[PDB]
Order: sequence, then C-alpha cells, then structure tokens
Amino acid sequence: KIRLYQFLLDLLRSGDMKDSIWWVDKDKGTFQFSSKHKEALAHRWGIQKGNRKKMTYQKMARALRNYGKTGIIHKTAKKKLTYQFSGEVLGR
DNA sequence: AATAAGCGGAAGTGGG
DNA sequence: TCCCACTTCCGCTTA
Ligand code: NA
Repeated sequence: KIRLYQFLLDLLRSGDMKDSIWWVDKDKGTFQFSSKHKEALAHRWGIQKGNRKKMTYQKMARALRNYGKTGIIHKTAKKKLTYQFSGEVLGR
C-alpha cells in the first residue's frame, strides 16, 4: 500500500488537488495545505488506504507528526499547515 | 465563547 | 514474536 509521504508527493506532481495542496518552494520541498479544502484531500487518503473510518485532516496530520521524528517530512515551525519533504524523499 | 490548529501519549490495526 | 506504518482515540494547549 502507498505510503502517506508518497501519496502527497504524487498529488503535488500530478496537480490533481491543486486547491487542497501546493508547493511553496518546490526546490526546497516545502508545501502547504489549504485551510478550507484540506479535508477533501484527507478523505481521499483514507479511501485510497481502505481504512475503516473516514479519514480527517487531524488524523492525517497525526501521522505526519511521526515523520517529523524521522525527518521524512518536517513541519515548519511558526507556520500553519506547512511541511517540507526530506532530500531523500525528493530524490525518489 | 466559537473556531482552528498544534501537540502528542497510548492503544488498536495491517502486513509482514 | 515483534516491528511496520500508520489509525484511532483522547485530552490538553495555543491562537
Ligand atoms: Na500502549
């Protein structure tokens, strides 16, 4: 099954949910979710995974928090809804 | 207060 | 057995 970081990188590459997520500085791997439209993207993540419950942005961000300990995706301090893929993730 | 978001421990579920 | 990669639940904190 696809991993969350790959789902997000794939969305950013395809542009299929451009009103829910976008690059801020793609060379640095920084991206941001839409305050008003992030739930639609969270719903899609849960459906792609086949999870029992409806996925929410909060539960998705809880998963993203675990990536911050390992560095796969860092949450930018002093900003809202803004994250940064590691260099390794961006290399493919 | 209402709303939004951050924070994160702990326990539950998948698939090895 | 026991870790993976989240998911779900709960509650406190900050804005
Ligand atoms: Na536990």
